[PDB]
Amino acid sequence: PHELNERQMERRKNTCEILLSRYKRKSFLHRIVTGDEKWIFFVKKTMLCVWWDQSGVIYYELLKPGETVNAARYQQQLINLNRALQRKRPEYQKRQHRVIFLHDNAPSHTARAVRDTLETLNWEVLPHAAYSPDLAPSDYHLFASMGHALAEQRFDSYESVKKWLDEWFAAKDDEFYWRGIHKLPERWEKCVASDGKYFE
Ligand SMILES: Cc1nnc(C(=O)NC(C)(C)c2nc(C(=O)NCc3ccc(F)cc3)c(O)c(=O)n2C)o1
Ligand SMILES: [Mn+2]
Ligand SMILES: [Mn+2]
Repeated sequence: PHELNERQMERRKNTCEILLSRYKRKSFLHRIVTGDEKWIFFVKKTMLCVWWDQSGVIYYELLKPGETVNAARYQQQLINLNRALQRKRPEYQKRQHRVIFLHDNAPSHTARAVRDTLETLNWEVLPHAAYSPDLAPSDYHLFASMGHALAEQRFDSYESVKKWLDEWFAAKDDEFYWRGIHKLPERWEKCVASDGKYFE
């Protein structure tokens, strides 16, 4: 979409080198939990806030129409996400494993109270470059598939959106979610080979 400047390409390329070199030393893809926000329009619009891993959607919220994510809201979301994670992913209840968290750096995602919450949860937060939805599984995989399916829908209500999302998420095979995460290394490689430009 955007015309990347030098600082932006540098940061993309450097981030991807770091993630890729880590990956080659010891793959960590199975420990990533990732998420992002997207507007869904009906009749007005509601923000979908969703988090997922290679096994499926862990937790989501659909905010009241017009409502936005601010710092306080994101902090509570992360807390609620962690409760869902304990219930749905045993490997993490048992603290056999540490969560690796991939989200973008929207201001609410980096505010002081949110940084504190992440420190306390003690999730590892992966680096992520500005203007890089091609590096964010929610964008290049989850919402890319969703957007096509949404384009046919004309939702009557907030309830219709929620129903549709429950159904849609659940109809995807485990393989869909796994592919979206495990696409990361190829994309990190492409980005390093483009010196940080966008790529096909
Ligand atoms: C940086 C920066 N500035 N604009 C952007 C950007 O990438 N915008 C566009 C609209 C492309 C975009 N954005 C977000 C997103 O969250 N943007 C909020 C945000 C703003 C600043 C910041 F540092 C990080 C995040 C998406 O999720 C997304 O899918 N897209 C497509 O990146
Ligand atoms: Mn975003
Ligand atoms: Mn996005």
